[PDB]
Amino acid sequence: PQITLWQRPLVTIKIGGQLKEALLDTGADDTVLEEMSLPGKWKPKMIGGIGGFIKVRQYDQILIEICGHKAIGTVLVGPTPANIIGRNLLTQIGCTLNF
Amino acid sequence: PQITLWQRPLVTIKIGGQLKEALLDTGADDTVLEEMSLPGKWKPKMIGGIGGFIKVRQYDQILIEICGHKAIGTVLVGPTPANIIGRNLLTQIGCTLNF
Ligand SMILES: CC(C)[C@H](NC(=O)N(C)Cc1ccccn1)C(=O)N[C@@H](Cc1ccccc1)[C@H](O)[C@@H](O)[C@H](CC1CCCCC1)NC(=O)[C@@H](NC(=O)N(C)Cc1ccccn1)C(C)C
Repeated sequence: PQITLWQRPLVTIKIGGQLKEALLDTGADDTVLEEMSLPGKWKPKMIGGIGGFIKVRQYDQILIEICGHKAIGTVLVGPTPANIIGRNLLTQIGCTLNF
Repeated sequence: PQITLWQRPLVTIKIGGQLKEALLDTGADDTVLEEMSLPGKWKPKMIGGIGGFIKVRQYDQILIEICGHKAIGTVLVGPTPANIIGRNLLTQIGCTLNF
């Protein structure tokens, strides 16, 4: 679908058998989700943002279904104020910017 | 133009008579630029993001030309790690997400 930006570009995703709303974020290199229950091994990692850095858990090869499109990639889980779908997954669902 | 997301969606903008490169960021409500010289009155504001918050100067009714498209709006200036063009301006240049 085509999405205008008068409102936050939120979509529904299913990951780890759970449903969540996430922001389609072209400015983010990575995908980071709020604290949630995911299975498997993970490594410690630090990512930066507008106000500094936060520590998160890195899960690789995680399956995510974004607005009906499946994608597998790295997902970070930590103290983010909102669920963000970054470019590593946006490219997989064929998301583009147009103007 | 149409922009895929395998690389950061950077565009050239002209603001305050200066040329800068900025990120088309669908996840940002606001537009924030690294410290720069802008004329006029401004109001101290506080914005948040990953990592916490930063203090910025708020300039309203600022003329900005993004990749050839003119737009007038609020622009925040402060210790941001990168120039961000948020939805407040993306809507003005008719930018949409597609997938
Ligand atoms: C998630 C992070 C992994 C990501 N960091 C990176 O990708 N980096 C460091 C590599 C890099 C380097 C250079 C250029 C691009 N990328 C990030 O935080 N990306 C934000 C943009 C950014 C990029 C680089 C430095 C600083 C900032 C992200 O893409 C923005 O869209 C971000 C999303 C926001 C949503 C919920 C609250 C935390 C994260 N927007 C902002 O930080 C923005 N904040 C808001 O818009 N807020 C707080 C309102 C809001 C609430 C809820 C939903 C949407 N907006 C600031 C005013 C700039």
